[PDB]
Amino acid sequence: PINDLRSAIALLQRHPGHYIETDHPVDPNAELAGVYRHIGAGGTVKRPTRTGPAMMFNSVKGYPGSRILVGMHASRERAALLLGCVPSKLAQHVGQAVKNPVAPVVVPASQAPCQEQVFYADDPDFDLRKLLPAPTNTPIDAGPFFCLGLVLASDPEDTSLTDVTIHRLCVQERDELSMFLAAGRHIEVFRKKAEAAGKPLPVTINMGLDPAIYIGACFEAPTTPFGYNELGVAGALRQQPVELVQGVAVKEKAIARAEIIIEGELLPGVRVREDQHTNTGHAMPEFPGYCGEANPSLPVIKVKAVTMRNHAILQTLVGPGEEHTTLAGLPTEASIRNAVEEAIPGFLQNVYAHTAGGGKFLGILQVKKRQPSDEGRQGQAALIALATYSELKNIILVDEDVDIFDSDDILWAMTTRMQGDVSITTLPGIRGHQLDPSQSPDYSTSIRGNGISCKTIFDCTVPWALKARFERAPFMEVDPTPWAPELF
Amino acid sequence: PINDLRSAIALLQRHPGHYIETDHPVDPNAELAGVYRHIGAGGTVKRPTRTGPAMMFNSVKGYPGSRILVGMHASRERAALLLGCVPSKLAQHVGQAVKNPVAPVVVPASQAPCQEQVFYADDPDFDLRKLLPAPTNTPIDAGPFFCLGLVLASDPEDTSLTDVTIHRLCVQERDELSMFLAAGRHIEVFRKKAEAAGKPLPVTINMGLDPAIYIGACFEAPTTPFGYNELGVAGALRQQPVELVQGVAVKEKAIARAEIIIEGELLPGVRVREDQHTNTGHAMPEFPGYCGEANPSLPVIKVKAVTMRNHAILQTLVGPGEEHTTLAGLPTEASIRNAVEEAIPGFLQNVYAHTAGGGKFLGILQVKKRQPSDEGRQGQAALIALATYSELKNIILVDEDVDIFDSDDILWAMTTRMQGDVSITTLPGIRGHQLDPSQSPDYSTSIRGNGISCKTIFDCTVPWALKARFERAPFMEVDPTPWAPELF
Ligand SMILES: Cc1cc2c3c(c1C)C(C)(C)CC=[N+]3c1c([nH]c(=O)[nH]c1=O)N2C[C@H](O)[C@H](O)[C@H](O)COP(=O)(O)O
Ligand SMILES: Cc1cc2c3c(c1C)C(C)(C)CC=[N+]3c1c([nH]c(=O)[nH]c1=O)N2C[C@H](O)[C@H](O)[C@H](O)COP(=O)(O)O
Ligand SMILES: [Mn+2]
Ligand SMILES: [Mn+2]
Ligand code: NA
Ligand code: NA
Repeated sequence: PINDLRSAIALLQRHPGHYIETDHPVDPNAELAGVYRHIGAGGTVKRPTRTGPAMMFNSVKGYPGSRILVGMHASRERAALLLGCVPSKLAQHVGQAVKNPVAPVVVPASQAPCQEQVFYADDPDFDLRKLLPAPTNTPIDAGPFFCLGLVLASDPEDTSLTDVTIHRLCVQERDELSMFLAAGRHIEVFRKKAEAAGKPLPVTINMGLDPAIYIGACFEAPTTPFGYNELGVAGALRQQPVELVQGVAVKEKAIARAEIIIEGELLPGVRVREDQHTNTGHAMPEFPGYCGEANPSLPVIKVKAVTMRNHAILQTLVGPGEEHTTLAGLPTEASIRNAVEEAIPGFLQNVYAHTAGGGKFLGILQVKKRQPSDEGRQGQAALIALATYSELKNIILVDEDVDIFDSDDILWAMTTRMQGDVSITTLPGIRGHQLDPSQSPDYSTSIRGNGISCKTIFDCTVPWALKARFERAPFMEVDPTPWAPELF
Repeated sequence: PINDLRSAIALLQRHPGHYIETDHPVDPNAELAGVYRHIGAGGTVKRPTRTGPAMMFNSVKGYPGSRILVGMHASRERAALLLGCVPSKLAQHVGQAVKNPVAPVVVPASQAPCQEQVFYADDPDFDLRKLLPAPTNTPIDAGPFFCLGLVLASDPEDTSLTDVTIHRLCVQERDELSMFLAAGRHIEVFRKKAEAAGKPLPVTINMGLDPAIYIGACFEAPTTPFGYNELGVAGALRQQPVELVQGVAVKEKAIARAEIIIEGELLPGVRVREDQHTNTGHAMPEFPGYCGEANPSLPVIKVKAVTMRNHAILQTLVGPGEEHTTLAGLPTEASIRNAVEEAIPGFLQNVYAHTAGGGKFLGILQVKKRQPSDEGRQGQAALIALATYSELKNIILVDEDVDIFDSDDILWAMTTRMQGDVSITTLPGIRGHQLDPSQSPDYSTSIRGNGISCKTIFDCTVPWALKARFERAPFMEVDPTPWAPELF
């Protein structure tokens, strides 16, 4: 029974290949991410790279007693194990959880291991940059980063409305972090409201969590509208409410069984340049695989306290690579699957938020045409996907005999089940995502501004009338195990 | 306080222009529809036609004491009057209704005006064809029709789940009607379960109702999925549970305040050709404005009793014209508005399921670009509309300074705010609707079968960067009343 990060690690150690440790000292500045690039980053990371074990660095140069874990979610197979289902059924499993959330509950401090140690920021010797290692991804990052900082915040007009979101946080001072909030983010709604009143917004930053919590948090509207506390998704995944705890220094709740907690306040009026201390002009790598530019004006979090377990693990990521694919892609699949199943019951067999799009840009939809009237519904399913997840860019439609998690098999369907002047539909001028650098007026005259795209639907499903001609060569059903037991 | 059809009529008489009566004899065979075609049929009806008053024919040739009402819903303004809001806010008023239904409530027979007269079909002289004047729309109809028959059935395995749907009913014998159910209709799921067990399914047909009941019943999935009693959308429009009565001859409930009830059972194994007595080859006019073909195999309702008020009004429609536009269009609008508001809050201003598409084929979306990032979201709204209502064919996008209910102003936006090689996106091969005769491989080589279409998005919104050049010419704001008092 997993209810925190260390019960999750215990599970991975029962499945060898999924978790390793090392005691060889590593520099959290750039070197750590450089090592894991070769070992488990995966995703859109610059080659050479691969998926591998989640990796724990026990010896962190400059931070004795600290230990850093990366890659916990950097594998679809690892994610399915931690959630307790088969990887091919994640879309259905996560889809049902978001439809039936279990609300979190408050517990006293006695059942909050996150509060075994309390460090107040008003101590003259407190220094966030000395207390926790904040690893960087590239040598040209804006500064030390926390990349799995699950921020928890509430509406200042109604404290029953809580939202939880991962945002990148750069360590700027002994007691300040910069926080990037994209436009339209739900916590940003809370922040703009507090700043409009000239008041700070209390926040907790929760790091080192049950993988169900990180995954469950990464939903967006309309699947989780404004007001939907995404912690309910984790509660449904575990059939156990997430436990919240009162922070020690801010008027906001914290995740009781987290490893590390930073309590702080979003200051009104204050803005800071993300790379003020390095002037690299860059923030950190983004999920499409390119380096993001430093943000010139970010709100800052004034740290009030840091609150940890004993021998606490600092969990972060590298790439963000395959870890981002899992965190964003599983909700993307769940959101799409729920929408298509509601509109066209029984039609959609599966969906893959492909790692080549970081779990956001590329959707592979697996459909099964059961009757003549299903012809023409494959394009409807693509439209539903595009309408459900506006940050999608391209859709590839395939039949139930194509393995959507095998990119070779996807390209096969694009080769023998596609005619370029028949099967490709382009939709110009649709708002997409700022971090796709090809979504620029410089790339296409049909793009009026940054983050607008042509979106393309590749229909690689066999036309209904031709299905008897496109049967894949049938090989005899055998159990191969007796001829090579070692390989099974 | 409107609880039924007579109270609804009473309100219309307080608004001159919306209700008229005639004592000049009329033949319910073809001639009645021929007259109302000129008076208020509207919609896709072949010109000359118009919207006008709801019309009560008090002298029905061959049926003394009967009186036929048509056109009750054949006007958006009249529907707005009957529901108590302004016509521009029906999309929002009905949208909030479907998302807050109020379940119906059972009532004893002493409070059921529908049962003031009872005619059991086991009487030797009972003849449905002499008892009620079921009018025909065209001389080539399959036979006499009831076109506002709200059929009420339930799951034979779960009595708790009840569905209500308008279906065209053709009087075939003295105690029999045929009923057409399209593929995947929700009541068809109940009948197929009944027929597969060799059991009849008891049903009640409710005619002459509060307009709120007819309108709220015409929703479709995924807005009102399978298992959603459409009764209660009416309950939300009236803030009043509609009242039910236990049937006098079948194990099913009827709407207590209806004008006429027909109690019957869908018979297992039996099928009839819809035009068996006419051999015209046609059923009746469909909502796109063409003649539907006679269905060769339809289930049969065996009438067990007919139950009606004193001086019962037979309510039906003609065209189906604008009456269908209202019944189908306002659920269409509510569904699209709810979906876009969930996905892009504040962006969509209004939506019109245009009468030229019968309330189903043509969607006019009125958006307001508020900021640079709203450029590219107009196409996203169009995708959401097409994903939400799969029977849509075309989308026209316009700004908030275009009156989407004025077809001249729509064509204006298509003339000065569109370039043909920029603003038009075509999506070939998407399933649409069988009753669009242009959705045929004979019309286009990209159409693989009947009811598949190219779907087209006309972006007639001003590009964000150009909005200052497209301001409509402003006139001094005056009160014109003193210069033309009689014109109000
Ligand atoms: C998984 C993930 C999501 C990040 C993210 C990261 C990851 C790993 C980082 C740490 C690698 C770097 C950037 N992140 C940010 C972010 N959203 C945002 O506004 N600012 C961010 O800095 N997101 C996206 C955000 O978490 C998702 O879009 C949420 O679904 C938004 O939820 P909301 O609707 O509640 O606001
Ligand atoms: C408003 C309206 C809807 C008709 C209709 C008519 C009208 C006036 C008529 C009476 C003029 C002619 C045909 N009707 C039929 C029809 N659907 C159907 O399956 N058979 C029909 O005969 N419909 C469509 C159907 O009622 C709607 O699509 C419902 O939303 C379906 O509801 P459901 O999902 O619960 O089955
Ligand atoms: Mn949210
Ligand atoms: Mn229904
Ligand atoms: Na969130
Ligand atoms: Na229905």
